[PDB]
Amino acid sequence: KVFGRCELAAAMKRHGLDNYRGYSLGNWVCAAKFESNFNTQATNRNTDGSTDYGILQINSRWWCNDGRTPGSRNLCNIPCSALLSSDITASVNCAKKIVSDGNGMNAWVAWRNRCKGTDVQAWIRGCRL
Repeated sequence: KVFGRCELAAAMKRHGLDNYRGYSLGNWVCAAKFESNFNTQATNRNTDGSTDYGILQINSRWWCNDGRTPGSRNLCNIPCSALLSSDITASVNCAKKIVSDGNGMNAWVAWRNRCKGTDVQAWIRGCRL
């Protein structure tokens, strides 16, 4: 499923992402845009044998189990396929753990390169939250 910008913003605010760990909703919507382009089925293969899954591109080496990544940890304790669903619940719950793992939102490379230090409130413009 491909979310609309405000549609995703509403879903995220309901799951408690707004200002979570001091990161405004705009940061989360911006991260999702550049990580997966709002597509819940997005999967990207990394050259190290791991794969990023879903709307927030969560990694299979440390966060979810996909059964084919050497040295997997599965810290979110869920199969990576569950991060490819239409409802973002699983992805959000796992993202909450990742963000408080000592690196803030720097964990998401696309956020760091395209969202960090910018006017992120622009990502929630026109949305009725």
